[PDB]
Amino acid sequence: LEVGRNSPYDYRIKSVVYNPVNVVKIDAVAGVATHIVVAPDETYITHAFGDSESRTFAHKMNHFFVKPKQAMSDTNLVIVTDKRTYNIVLHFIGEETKKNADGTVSKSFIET
Amino acid sequence: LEVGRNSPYDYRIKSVVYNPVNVVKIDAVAGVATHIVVAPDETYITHAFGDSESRTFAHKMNHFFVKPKQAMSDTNLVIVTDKRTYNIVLHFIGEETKKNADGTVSKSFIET
Amino acid sequence: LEVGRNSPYDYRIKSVVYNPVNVVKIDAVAGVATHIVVAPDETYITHAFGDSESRTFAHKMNHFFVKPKQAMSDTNLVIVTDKRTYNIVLHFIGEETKKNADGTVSKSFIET
Amino acid sequence: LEVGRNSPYDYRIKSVVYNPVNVVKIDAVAGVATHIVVAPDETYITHAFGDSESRTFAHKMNHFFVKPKQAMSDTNLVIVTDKRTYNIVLHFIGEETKKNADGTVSKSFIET
Amino acid sequence: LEVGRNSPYDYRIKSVVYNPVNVVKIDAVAGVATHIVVAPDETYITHAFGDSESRTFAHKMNHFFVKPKQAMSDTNLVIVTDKRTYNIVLHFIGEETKKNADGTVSKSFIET
Amino acid sequence: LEVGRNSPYDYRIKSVVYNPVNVVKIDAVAGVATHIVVAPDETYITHAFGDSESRTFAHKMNHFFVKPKQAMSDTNLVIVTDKRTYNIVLHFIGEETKKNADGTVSKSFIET
Amino acid sequence: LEVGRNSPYDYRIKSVVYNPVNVVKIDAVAGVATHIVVAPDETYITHAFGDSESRTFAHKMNHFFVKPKQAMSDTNLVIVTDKRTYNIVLHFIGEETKKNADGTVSKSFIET
Amino acid sequence: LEVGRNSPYDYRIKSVVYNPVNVVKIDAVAGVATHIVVAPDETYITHAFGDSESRTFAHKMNHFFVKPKQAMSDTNLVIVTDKRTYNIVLHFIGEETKKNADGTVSKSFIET
Amino acid sequence: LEVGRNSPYDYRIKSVVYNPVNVVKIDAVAGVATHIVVAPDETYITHAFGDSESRTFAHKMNHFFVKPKQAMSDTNLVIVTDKRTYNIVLHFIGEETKKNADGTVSKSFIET
Amino acid sequence: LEVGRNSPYDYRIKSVVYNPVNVVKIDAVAGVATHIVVAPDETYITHAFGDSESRTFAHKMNHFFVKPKQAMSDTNLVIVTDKRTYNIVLHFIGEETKKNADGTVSKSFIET
Amino acid sequence: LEVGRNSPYDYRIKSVVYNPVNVVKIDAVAGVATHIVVAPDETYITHAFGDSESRTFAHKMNHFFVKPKQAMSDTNLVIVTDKRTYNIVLHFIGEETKKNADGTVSKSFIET
Amino acid sequence: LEVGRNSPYDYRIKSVVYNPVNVVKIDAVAGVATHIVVAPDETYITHAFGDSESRTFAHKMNHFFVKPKQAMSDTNLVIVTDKRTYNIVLHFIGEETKKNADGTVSKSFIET
Amino acid sequence: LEVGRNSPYDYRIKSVVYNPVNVVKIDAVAGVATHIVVAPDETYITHAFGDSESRTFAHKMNHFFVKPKQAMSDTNLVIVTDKRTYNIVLHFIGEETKKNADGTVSKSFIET
Amino acid sequence: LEVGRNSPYDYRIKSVVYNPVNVVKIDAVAGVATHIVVAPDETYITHAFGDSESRTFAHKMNHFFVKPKQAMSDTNLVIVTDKRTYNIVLHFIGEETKKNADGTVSKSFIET
Repeated sequence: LEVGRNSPYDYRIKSVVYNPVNVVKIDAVAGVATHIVVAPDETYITHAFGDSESRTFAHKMNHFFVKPKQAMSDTNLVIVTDKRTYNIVLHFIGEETKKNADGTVSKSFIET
Repeated sequence: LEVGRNSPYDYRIKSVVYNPVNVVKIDAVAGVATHIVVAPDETYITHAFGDSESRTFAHKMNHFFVKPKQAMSDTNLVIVTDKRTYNIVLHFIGEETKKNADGTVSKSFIET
Repeated sequence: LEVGRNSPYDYRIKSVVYNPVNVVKIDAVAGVATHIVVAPDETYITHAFGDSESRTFAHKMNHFFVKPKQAMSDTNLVIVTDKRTYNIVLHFIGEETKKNADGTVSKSFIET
Repeated sequence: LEVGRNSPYDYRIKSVVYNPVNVVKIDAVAGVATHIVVAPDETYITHAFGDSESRTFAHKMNHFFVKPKQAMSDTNLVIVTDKRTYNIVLHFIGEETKKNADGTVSKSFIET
Repeated sequence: LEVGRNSPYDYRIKSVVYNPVNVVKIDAVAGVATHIVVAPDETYITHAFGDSESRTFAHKMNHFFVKPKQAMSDTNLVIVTDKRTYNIVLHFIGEETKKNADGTVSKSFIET
Repeated sequence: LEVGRNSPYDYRIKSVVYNPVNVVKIDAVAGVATHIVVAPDETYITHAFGDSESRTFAHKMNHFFVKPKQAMSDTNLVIVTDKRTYNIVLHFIGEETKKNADGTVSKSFIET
Repeated sequence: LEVGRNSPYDYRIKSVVYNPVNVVKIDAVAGVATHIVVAPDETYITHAFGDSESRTFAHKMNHFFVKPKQAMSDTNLVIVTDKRTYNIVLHFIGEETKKNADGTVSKSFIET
Repeated sequence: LEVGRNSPYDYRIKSVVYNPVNVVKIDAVAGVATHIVVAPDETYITHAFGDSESRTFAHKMNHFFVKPKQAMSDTNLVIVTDKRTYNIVLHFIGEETKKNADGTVSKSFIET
Repeated sequence: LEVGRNSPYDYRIKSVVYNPVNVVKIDAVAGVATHIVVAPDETYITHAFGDSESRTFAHKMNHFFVKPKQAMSDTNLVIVTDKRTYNIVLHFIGEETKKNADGTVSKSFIET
Repeated sequence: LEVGRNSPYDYRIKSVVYNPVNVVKIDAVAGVATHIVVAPDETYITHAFGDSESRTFAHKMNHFFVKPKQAMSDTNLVIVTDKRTYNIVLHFIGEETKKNADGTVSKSFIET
Repeated sequence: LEVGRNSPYDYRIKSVVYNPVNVVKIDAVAGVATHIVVAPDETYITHAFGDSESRTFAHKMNHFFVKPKQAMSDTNLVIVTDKRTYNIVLHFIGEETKKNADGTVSKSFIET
Repeated sequence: LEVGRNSPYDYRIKSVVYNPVNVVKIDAVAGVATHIVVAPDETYITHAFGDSESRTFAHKMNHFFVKPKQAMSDTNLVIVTDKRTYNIVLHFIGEETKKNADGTVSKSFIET
Repeated sequence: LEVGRNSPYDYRIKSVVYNPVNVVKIDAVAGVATHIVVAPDETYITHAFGDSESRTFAHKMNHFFVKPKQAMSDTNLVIVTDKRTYNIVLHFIGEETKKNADGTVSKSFIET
Repeated sequence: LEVGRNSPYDYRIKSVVYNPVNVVKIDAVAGVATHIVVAPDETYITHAFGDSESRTFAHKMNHFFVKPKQAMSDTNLVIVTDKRTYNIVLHFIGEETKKNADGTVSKSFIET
């Protein structure tokens, strides 16, 4: 939506539709105060993800993973957010009867 | 009604009748603070649907589904609201003795 | 009475008698904050009917039904209020010893 | 008395005697906030009758009945108040030892 | 006494003696806020009688009865107060040992 | 004493002695807020007598009796107070050991 | 003492000695708020006597008795106070051991 | 002492010694608010004596006794105080062990 | 000391020594608010003596005794204080172990 | 020390040493609010002695003893304080283990 | 991020990407109020590490280790922060199911 | 120290060293509010000694002893303080394990 | 860091690196309000060490030891802080599992 | 340190190093509000020592001992503080495991 999403959505909206640049599909298991993830390069300001406070640590490339695992369920929360370029593919299917996490996303993210 | 419906109806009204553009038939199992869905392209502002906080996640087309399932009952809450164009067909028949959900709608939605 | 009836009657009054245009016979099982139904085309503002919050959903014609069923009794609360033209025929006979619902109405309704 | 009687009488008074036009004999089982019935054509403002909130519903003629039945007793509360012309004949004899309802009235009522 | 007696007497007084016009003998079983009965033609303002709230209902003549019966005792409370002319004859003898109701009155009453 | 005695005496005083006109002998069983009885013709203002609220009712002459009976004892409380002329003869002998009621009075009373 | 004695004495004093005119010997069983008895002709203001509220009632002459009897004892409280002329003879001997009532008085009393 | 002694002594003092005129020997059983007895002729103001409220009643001469008897003991409290001339002889011997009442007085008293 | 001693001593002091005129030896059993006894001729102001309120009563001479007896012990409290001339001889020996009353005094007292 | 010692010492001090005139040796069993004894001739102001309120009473000479005895012990508290000249010899030896009273004094005392 | 990170992250962000100079990878088991570690040379201000308050003590080189060990788990918290140059290699794998500590970092750090 | 020591020391100090004149060695068992002893000749102001309120009483010479004995122990508290010249020798050895009283003093004391 | 460290570190920081002059390695078991130790020569202000309040007492050289021993463990807390020159070598290894005290320091310290 | 140390140290500091004049080594068992001991010659102000309130009493020389013994342990607290010259040698070794008292001092002290 805006630069910094800064939003609990509350849930999905009038996602300001775009070309894939500014807006990214931040969604996947989320909630844990993520203003926006991706953009801007200025302070989102920052997010926790996975409704946890774990996140991956090794560096993939320049841009490099993070991956809170939420529950025991499949919780491949990635946010390769370095602030270089940026590729991540989320999916989600936890407690099968959930608040539909099923659909999965991918994020592109140029800052440039 | 208005641009942003912004309304709990309270229930159906003097729906400002139209050609199918601005006003859409948002109805179906609803309640969970949906100001308006569809229009405007400006902030409705946003809705939850299904009286839940689930919603579909895969992307259908540009404009792409969302589908909170309310109860266990037939709860095909769709709102393909991308903000491209827009096609969705709702129906509803849950707890058969309900607050008549029976009648079902369809939404058109050009923003253009 | 006025444009927007806006009234709990309290009960029937000096119904401003008319030709069938402005004033309509809103009556039938009612109570659930119906200001006026029918007219105006401007905000009545809106009504619930049937002392419920059910109402019919399919679209009859342009102008199209709504029908809260109040109790289990015969509760054919119709308000075909679209805001096109408008035809509905109410009747009422619930708990036979009631607050006389027996007499039944019909509503005409041109906005034009 | 006045235009709008607007009165709990408290009980019968110096009924401003007339020709049968303005003042009508509103009396019969009453109490339930009837300001005046009949006249004026302007807001009485309105009455309940029968110390109930039932009233007849079918339309007799233009001017047309209403008839709260008070108790189980003979309670032919009519007020054919349309605001056309107007004919009604009340009588009353409920719990035989009552607050004398025995005497019965008739109402004329031209607005013209 | 005055135009509108407007008085609980408290009990009988210096009844402003007259010719039978203005002052009438209102007395008989009374108490229930009768300002004055009879005169004036302007607002007494009004009375209940019989220490009840019953009163006769049929119309005798133009001027026409009212008759709260107080107790079971002989309680011929008449006030034929129409505001035409006016004839009534009260008497009283209830609980024989009472607050002497024995003596009985008659009321004349021209308004003219 | 004064025009309107207006007094609980407290008990007998310097009765302003007279010719029998203005001052009358109001005494006999009394107490029940009698300002003055008799004079003036203007508002005494009024009395109850007999320490009761009974009083005679028939009309003797123009001026005409009233007679609260106090107790069961001999309680011939008369006050023929019409405001014409005026004759009454009181006596008193109740509970023989009383607050001496024994002595009895007579009242004259011209207003003229 | 003064015109109106107006006094509880408290008890006997410097009785302003006189010729028998103004001051009278009011004494005898007393107490019950007697300002002065006798004089003046203006408001004493008034007395009760006998520490009671009985007093004689018949009229002796113009000036005429009053006689509260105090107790059962000899209590010939006279005050022939009319406000004509005036003769009374008191004596007193009640509960023989009393607050000496023994001595007895006489009152003269010209107003003239 | 002064004109009106006006004093509880508290007890005997610097009795302003005199010739027997102004000051008198008021003493004897006393206490009961006697300002002064005797003089002046103006308001002492007054005394009770005998620590009682009895006092003699017959008239001796012009000036004439009063005699509260205090206790059962010898209590010849005299105060012949008329306000003519004046002779009295007190003595005292009550409860033999008392607050010495033994010594006895006499009072002269010219006002002249 | 001063004119009016006016003092509880507290106890004996710098008795302003004199010739026997002004200051007198007031002492003996004392305490009961004696300001000064003897002098002045103006208000001491007055004393009680003997820590009692008894005092002698007969008149000795012009100047004449008073004699509260304090306890049962020898308590010849004299104060012949008339305010003529003045002779008294006190002594004291009560409860033999006392607050030494033993020593005894004499008082002279000219006022002249 | 000063004129009026006026002091609880608190205990012995820098006794302003002298010739025996002004300062005297007041000491011996003392305490009972003795400001100073002896001097001045003006108000010490006064003392009690002996921690009692006994003191001798006879007159020795002009200047003359006083002698509170404190306890049962040897308590020859003398203060011959007249305010003439003045001789006294104190000693002290009470409860042998005391607050050393042993040492004894003598007082001279000219006022002159 | 900034000079002094001064931040609880809250968790990893839009790490202002760099060349390895200013920003360092402070991460590893942390939390214990570390504003920033490394840079600036001005007051970070300072950190605790290891969520403890242990840290290594020997000096490695100029720049020299510190190493809080957090738990019993592998907790090689190094911060060779001298403020010379600076080399440290962290890794982390404690309670294997943790908040992913797995990924490990290295810090470069020139101040120059 | 100062003129009037006026001090609880608190304990020994920078005793302003002297020739033996002004400062004296006041010490020995002390405490009981001794400002200074000895000097000045002006108000120390005064001391108690011996932590008692005993002190010697006889007069040695002009300057003359005082000697509170503190406990049962050897407590030769002397202060020959007259304010002439002055010689005293204290020593102290009470409860052998004390707050060292052992060392003993001597006081010289010229005022001159 | 600063002149007076004045700091609880909180723990080790951006130790302002130096030549060994100003900053010293104060560390070793510490905590007990040591602002800085060593420098400055002006008020650190001062330290306790060893988290105790013991410290060595003999004088080594000019500059001379102090050595609180903390626990029973090896606690060679030295601070030879005289403020001459200055040599001390700390080490630490107490409760082997501690908050790493293991690493040990040495302090140089010229003030010059 | 300063003239008057005036300090609880808190413990040993940046003892302002000196030649042995001003600063002295006050230390040894101390605590009991010693501002400074030794210097200045002006008010330290004063000390207690030994954490007691004993101190030696005999005079050694001009300058002369004082010696609170603290506990039962070896507690040779000397402070020969006269304020002449001054020599004292402290040592300390009480409860062997103490807050190191072991090291012992010596004090020089010229005031000159």
